[PDB]
Amino acid sequence: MGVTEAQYVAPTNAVESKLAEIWERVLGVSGIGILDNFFQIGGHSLKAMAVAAQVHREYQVELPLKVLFAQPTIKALAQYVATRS
Repeated sequence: MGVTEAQYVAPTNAVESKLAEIWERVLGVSGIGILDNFFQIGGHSLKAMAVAAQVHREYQVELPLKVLFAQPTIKALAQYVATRS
Protein backbone atom coordinates (compact mmCIF):
# COMPACT_ATOMS: atom_id res chain seq x y z
CA MET A 1 0.00 0.00 0.00
CA GLY A 2 2.90 2.35 -0.94
CA VAL A 3 6.56 2.26 0.25
CA THR A 4 9.54 2.54 -2.15
CA GLU A 5 12.57 1.27 -0.15
CA ALA A 6 13.62 -0.65 3.07
CA GLN A 7 11.95 -3.91 1.84
CA TYR A 8 14.05 -6.38 3.96
CA VAL A 9 17.79 -6.01 3.07
CA ALA A 10 19.62 -9.35 3.62
CA PRO A 11 22.59 -9.61 1.13
CA THR A 12 25.22 -12.41 0.70
CA ASN A 13 28.29 -11.86 -1.55
CA ALA A 14 29.97 -9.02 -3.54
CA VAL A 15 27.46 -9.15 -6.49
CA GLU A 16 24.50 -9.32 -4.02
CA SER A 17 25.57 -6.38 -1.79
CA LYS A 18 27.26 -4.25 -4.51
CA LEU A 19 24.25 -4.44 -6.88
CA ALA A 20 21.80 -3.76 -3.99
CA GLU A 21 24.01 -0.67 -3.34
CA ILE A 22 24.09 0.26 -7.09
CA TRP A 23 20.27 -0.20 -7.38
CA GLU A 24 19.41 1.83 -4.23
CA ARG A 25 21.78 4.63 -5.39
CA VAL A 26 20.91 4.70 -9.16
CA LEU A 27 17.12 4.28 -8.51
CA GLY A 28 17.25 7.48 -6.37
CA VAL A 29 19.52 7.39 -3.28
CA SER A 30 17.26 5.78 -0.67
CA GLY A 31 18.01 2.13 0.32
CA ILE A 32 16.10 -0.89 -1.05
CA GLY A 33 15.97 -4.66 -0.33
CA ILE A 34 17.28 -7.81 -2.10
CA LEU A 35 13.70 -8.49 -3.34
CA ASP A 36 13.89 -4.82 -4.55
CA ASN A 37 10.52 -3.08 -5.07
CA PHE A 38 9.99 -5.58 -8.00
CA PHE A 39 8.56 -2.70 -10.14
CA GLN A 40 10.68 0.51 -10.38
CA ILE A 41 14.16 -1.15 -10.76
CA GLY A 42 13.16 -2.26 -14.31
CA GLY A 43 11.89 1.24 -15.26
CA HIS A 44 9.89 1.69 -18.50
CA SER A 45 12.17 4.56 -19.66
CA LEU A 46 16.00 5.24 -19.67
CA LYS A 47 16.26 2.72 -16.76
CA ALA A 48 15.99 -0.33 -19.10
CA MET A 49 18.86 1.18 -21.21
CA ALA A 50 21.08 2.13 -18.20
CA VAL A 51 20.46 -1.30 -16.56
CA ALA A 52 21.19 -3.00 -19.96
CA ALA A 53 24.61 -1.23 -19.99
CA GLN A 54 25.33 -2.69 -16.49
CA VAL A 55 23.87 -6.12 -17.49
CA HIS A 56 26.36 -5.98 -20.42
CA ARG A 57 29.63 -4.88 -18.67
CA GLU A 58 29.08 -6.33 -15.13
CA TYR A 59 26.52 -9.13 -15.73
CA GLN A 60 27.83 -10.33 -19.18
CA VAL A 61 24.34 -11.74 -20.08
CA GLU A 62 23.14 -8.34 -21.57
CA LEU A 63 19.31 -8.83 -21.37
CA PRO A 64 17.26 -5.57 -20.90
CA LEU A 65 13.74 -5.74 -19.35
CA LYS A 66 13.92 -9.59 -19.15
CA VAL A 67 16.34 -9.94 -16.17
CA LEU A 68 14.83 -6.67 -14.77
CA PHE A 69 11.18 -7.89 -14.56
CA ALA A 70 11.51 -11.74 -14.64
CA GLN A 71 14.34 -11.53 -12.04
CA PRO A 72 13.24 -8.28 -10.17
CA THR A 73 15.41 -9.28 -7.16
CA ILE A 74 19.20 -9.38 -6.66
CA LYS A 75 18.75 -12.97 -5.31
CA ALA A 76 17.72 -14.16 -8.81
CA LEU A 77 20.09 -11.62 -10.51
CA ALA A 78 23.10 -13.07 -8.59
CA GLN A 79 22.07 -16.68 -9.47
CA TYR A 80 21.95 -15.63 -13.16
CA VAL A 81 25.39 -13.89 -13.13
CA ALA A 82 27.56 -15.29 -10.26
CA THR A 83 26.64 -18.97 -10.84
CA ARG A 84 26.65 -19.72 -14.61
CA SER A 85 28.01 -16.29 -15.79
